[PDB]
This record gives sequence, C-alpha cells and structure tokens, in this order.
Amino acid sequence: GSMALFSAQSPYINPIIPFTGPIQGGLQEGLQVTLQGTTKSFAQRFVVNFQNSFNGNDIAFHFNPRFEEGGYVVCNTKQNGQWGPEERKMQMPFQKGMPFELCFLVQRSEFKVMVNKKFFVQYQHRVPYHLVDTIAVSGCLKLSFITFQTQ
Amino acid sequence: GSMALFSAQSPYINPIIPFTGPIQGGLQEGLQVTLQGTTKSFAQRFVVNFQNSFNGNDIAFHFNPRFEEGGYVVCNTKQNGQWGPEERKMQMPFQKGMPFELCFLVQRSEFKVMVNKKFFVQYQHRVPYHLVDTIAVSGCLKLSFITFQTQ
Ligand SMILES: OC[C@H]1O[C@@H](O[C@H]2[C@H](O)[C@@H](O)[C@@H](O)O[C@@H]2CO)[C@H](O)[C@@H](O)[C@H]1O
Ligand SMILES: OC[C@H]1O[C@@H](O[C@H]2[C@H](O)[C@@H](O)[C@@H](O)O[C@@H]2CO)[C@H](O)[C@@H](O)[C@H]1O
Repeated sequence: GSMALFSAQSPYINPIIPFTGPIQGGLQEGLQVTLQGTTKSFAQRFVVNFQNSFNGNDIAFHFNPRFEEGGYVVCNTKQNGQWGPEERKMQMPFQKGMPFELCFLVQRSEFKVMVNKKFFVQYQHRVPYHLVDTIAVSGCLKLSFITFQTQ
Repeated sequence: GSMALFSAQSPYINPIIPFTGPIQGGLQEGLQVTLQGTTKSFAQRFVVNFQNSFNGNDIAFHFNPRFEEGGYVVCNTKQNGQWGPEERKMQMPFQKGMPFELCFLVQRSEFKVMVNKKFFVQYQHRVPYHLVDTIAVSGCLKLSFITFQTQ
C-alpha cells in the first residue's frame, strides 16, 4: 500500500465465526485491523465490535452492515450496556456472496473504515480507544484472516 | 418463486385427512405455510384451521371453501368456542378434482392467502398469530404435502 506497514501481533488465520479474540496491548494510534472474508449469500446483517473486555457491555465501535431497507451500515458505541446515538451511512459497500476486505484504521480522533480499499466511513471516538482489548466478529460472514499492522 | 425460500420446520408429507399437527414454535412473521393438494371430484367443503391447541375452541384463522351457492370462501376466527363475523369472498379459486397450491403468508397485520400463485384473500389478525401452534385440515381434499418456509 501507500504506507509501510509492520505487524503488531500475529495474524488470526481462518478465524471461525462467531470470533472473539484479543487486541494485544490495546488499540493504538496508527493501528490497522484488516478483515478479509466473504459476505454470506443470503446475508441479513453482520457485526464487528471493538470492545473493552469479553461481556460486550462496553463496545467503543460497533460496525453493523444491514442488508435491509436498501442496504445501510450502522456505527455506534455501547457504554455500561447502553447504546448511544446511531450513525447510519445509507449505502451498502458489501455484496451478498462476495469477498471483501474491511480495514479499520485507528487515528487520534477517529476510526477510518475502508472497504475493498476505498474509504467508506469515519467514526469519531466517543470513548478512549486504548481500553479496547477485544475484537468480536459475528453474523452472516466468513473470514479468511484478521491482520494487525502499524505504521 | 421470486424469492429464495428455506425450510422452517420439516414438511408434513402425504398427511392423512383429517390431519392435525403442530406448528412447531408457533406462527411467526414471514412464515409461509403451503398446502399442495387436490380438491376431491365431488367436493362440498374443506377447512384449514390455524388454532391454539388441539381443542379447536380458539381458531385464529379458519379458512373454509364452500362449493355451495355459486362457490365462496368463508374466513373467520373462533374465540372461546364462539365464531366471529364471517368474511365471505364470493369466488371459488379451487376446481373440483383438480390440483391446487394454497399458501398462507403470515404478515404483521394480516394473513395473505395465495391460491395457485395468485393472491386470493387477506385476513386481518383478530388475535395474536403467535398463539397458533396447531394446524388442522379436514374435508374434501387430499394433500401431497404441507411445507413451512421463510425468506
Ligand atoms: O445501535 C446498534 C444496535 O442497534 C440495535 O437495533 C435497534 C435498537 O434496539 C433500537 O434503538 C431501535 O430503535 O432500532 C435499532 C436498530 O438500529 C441492534 O439490535 C443491535 O444489535 C445493534 O446493532
Ligand atoms: O363462521 C365459520 C363457521 O360457519 C358455520 O356456519 C355458520 C354459517 O356460515 C352462517 O351463515 C351462520 O348463520 O351460522 C353458522 C354458525 O354455525 C359452520 O358450521 C362452521 O363449520 C364454520 O365454517
């Protein structure tokens, strides 16, 4: 790519869905988390959660494509079990049955999300990202890998 | 059909008339219950009941073609053993001695009923459909199967 990238932790290979695993040392500025997978052919929704601990009460960034109402993606945060105000991007960048690359880049003030190498959405941090130590992936997809790389 | 359909409960194959059997877990929004069969050559009436329990005292939706008075179909509900106001469609979409496909689609506000792939009647829910856990079929027909499907 246009930036030299270094591994920040060993890749997850063929992680089985639903997948939950550590983000070693927490999210950090300049970290890129890339998921390579396939949207199921009759997909309804899928979810990628960046969260603090295992119970899901505190999700810093929930990324939720919904193959509903013409296709849209919900971004939100959960705090102490409570969902905040949704940010809906009224566009579906995934296609049922098709491979995708999904990249989350941690910047100081926001996440940047790229889908198939193209910027899709930004999401301002609502909570401290460094407390996110867990990624959780679920729903109508499969994954071939999850990589963790830094500039 | 125009939409992919998936089994929700195994089919009842060649169920013997009169038939009564579970709708496992109750009727659900988006469930399509399809009866594939043949109207007897000399048919007087047949009945499909969506009901709460084996008793027959509470029938959410009673669908009753009558080969009488030109041919017509009665739709009604039974509560605590009492019939409500009938809804009569003054048309007979079944032909004596001929195959038919009869499909009940459960929607949020109504059942939609298709006969031979053409819309026949709507029936507003008078009671919650989810309490229906039993289907009962009787009268002048035979069935090759009953399927339970969803999108
Ligand atoms: O905000 C992310 C979550 O949305 C939840 O969906 C509901 C929510 O329960 C309620 O606010 C309602 O108004 O609409 C929302 C649809 O956005 C999902 O159930 C949950 O899985 C998250 O995606
Ligand atoms: O409403 C459904 C039931 O109708 C019963 O017959 C009715 C009849 O249609 C109506 O004209 C009224 O005056 O009296 C009857 C009530 O018993 C059938 O006997 C029953 O099988 C259902 O189809």
